[PDB]
Amino acid sequence: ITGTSTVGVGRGVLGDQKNINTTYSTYYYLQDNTRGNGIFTYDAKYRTTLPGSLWADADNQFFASYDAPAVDAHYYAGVTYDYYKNVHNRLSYDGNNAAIRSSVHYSQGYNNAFWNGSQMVYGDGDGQTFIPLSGGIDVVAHELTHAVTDYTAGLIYQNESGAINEAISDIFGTLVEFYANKNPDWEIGEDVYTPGISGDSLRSMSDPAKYGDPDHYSKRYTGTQDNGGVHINSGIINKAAYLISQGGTHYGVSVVGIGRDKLGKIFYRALTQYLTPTSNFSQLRAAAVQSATDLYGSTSQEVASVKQAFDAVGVK
Ligand SMILES: N[C@@H](CCCC[NH3+])C(=O)O
Ligand SMILES: [Ca+2]
Ligand SMILES: [Ca+2]
Ligand SMILES: [Ca+2]
Ligand SMILES: [Ca+2]
Ligand SMILES: [Zn+2]
Repeated sequence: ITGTSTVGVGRGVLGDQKNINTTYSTYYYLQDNTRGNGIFTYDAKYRTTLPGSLWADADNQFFASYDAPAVDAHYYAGVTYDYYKNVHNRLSYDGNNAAIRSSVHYSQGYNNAFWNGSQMVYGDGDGQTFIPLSGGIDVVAHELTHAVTDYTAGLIYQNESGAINEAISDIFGTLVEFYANKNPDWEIGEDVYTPGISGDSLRSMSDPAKYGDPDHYSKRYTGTQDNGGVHINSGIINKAAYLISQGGTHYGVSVVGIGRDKLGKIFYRALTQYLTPTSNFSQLRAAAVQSATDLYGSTSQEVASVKQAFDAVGVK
């Protein structure tokens, strides 16, 4: 909508207060004009029609329980925008400041979130498996990262290319969580998963096997569930990324860590310069090796660490 830029205040899913960028024209709308062509947050009103209505509020205060998922979808889309812009010099998901659109209150009891090709979509959860999923910065950034992958490598959402697509979203979702730096970790979705259970998460990058996901290529899933295991086999790449950043010894193979910033630079360059829609895990290794070579030199520690990490997870 056309209007004047304003700053509202609200509470997110976990009860934390934050300022949000709004637009005033009769109502205050969840429209942030300060980032590219805008960040726009919508109310799906417990239905499945998308996007629903641009979120309108009478007073620019967003403290109602119903408001919380909207607050966080909006705010964490902004943080994600800022990460890509400030860290990778990327302007929105398409690199040309495309508008970022999110809908909250999708369906009833919906225990998921997704990128639908055009926008982000968040369920409220059923209150047992999940609380509203926009409460997780890693979740928000994971979903927005699918848009980045759509516009870049375009990894096909099936089998190995699909597992890479998922891993890229877990890697950058995690790096955005570290960027914001509020109790960051190498786990996915802990802030919105199972409110009744402390200390769990949907997936772990540091130990994928804690939630039954493979941590070595020899344990890969080759069945048909989950588009050929895209959320399962992602653990193999997630583990490699974790090892590249943090180091460790895994099935007897030692990896010298090079840290998160370098992990992000290597994988951002791989994603945007070398991966293609059909890339498999072996091709990801080559892309990461070439990217690290470009950035740091062929005999560098960074290249050595990329190679050791993929060796450690069985990807040649
Ligand atoms: N995002 C994952 C996990 C959701 C958990 C199941 N409700 C998937 O779509 O497979
Ligand atoms: Ca209000
Ligand atoms: Ca965390
Ligand atoms: Ca996390
Ligand atoms: Ca939990
Ligand atoms: Zn995903």
